[PDB]
Amino acid sequence: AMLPISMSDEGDSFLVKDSLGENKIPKNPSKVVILDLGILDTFDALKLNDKVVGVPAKNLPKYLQQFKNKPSVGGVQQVDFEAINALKPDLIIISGRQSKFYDKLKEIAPTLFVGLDNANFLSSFENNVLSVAKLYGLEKEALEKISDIKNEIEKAKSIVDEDKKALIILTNSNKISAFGPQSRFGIIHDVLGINAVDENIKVGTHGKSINSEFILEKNPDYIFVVDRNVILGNKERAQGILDNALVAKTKAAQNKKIIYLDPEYWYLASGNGLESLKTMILEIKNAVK
Ligand SMILES: O=C(NCCCCCNC(=O)c1cccc(O)c1O)c1cccc(O)c1O
Ligand SMILES: [Fe+3]
Repeated sequence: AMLPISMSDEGDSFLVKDSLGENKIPKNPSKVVILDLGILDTFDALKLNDKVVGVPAKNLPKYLQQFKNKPSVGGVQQVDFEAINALKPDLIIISGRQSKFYDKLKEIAPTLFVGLDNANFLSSFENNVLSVAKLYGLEKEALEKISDIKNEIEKAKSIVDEDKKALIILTNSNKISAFGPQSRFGIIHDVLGINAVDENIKVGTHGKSINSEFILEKNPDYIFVVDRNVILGNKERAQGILDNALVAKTKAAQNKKIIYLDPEYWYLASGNGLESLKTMILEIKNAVK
């Protein structure tokens, strides 16, 4: 399991260790650059909008449009290091997309890593939210919002059909990639308990390459689709790629259970937010109930 965030109260600050290192972070930091879009939604959920100084506006989701008048620090995969420096942040919050630039960011300001653990989603999710909340004295508000999400999980689980199997795919340009348990989208199988049509899909960041013959041979009952074209600004769309004669023969296609999941939540936020995760849970529940 990934190392959790642990914190010591230092009066005016906390001394914080995460899997990438140690930082001293001020209490109530007033100028936070946020590069994980999930955590951006947690800031909103805890009414901390004014504490945000900079966001990756290249990849700012439609659901986070209230942050459209914050200064941009570029995109999640194209960080603007000069902009970050100019906003004089007290804290920079990053996840796995920026771990390779940890040292460079940390020369600028204290840099907190909030990656999710694909093997331990909920544990890491709670530790991320509670760590952030602790910085602001908001553990009570945060714990209530977690409890609400856990209650939504239970409700969702109780409607799942034990005799149906799902496949999770990512579409990119014309190409299709598969994801299963313990992947970046694994909450479908690991948290909500929908069975996997293929339990031996090897975990990788951008999935494992497949084609529509694979999808037909598996014949899943549900296909959950994540359209990375939307995120990249490509012209292609998953609807077009999957509207072929082999996919049409699946049970999923037949029962109108090809479900196009919003990739701003699933691919960008990755459920690493109080708002995003609740919305995502409801989107699965409403697709399969
Ligand atoms: O290290 C990563 N990517 C390196 C670049 C991959 C190749 C270029 N991709 C893009 O242009 C792109 C743009 C926006 C969001 C993304 O996630 C993208 O992959 C990475 C890490 C975790 C999650 C991801 O998803 C990542 O990518
Ligand atoms: Fe990516």
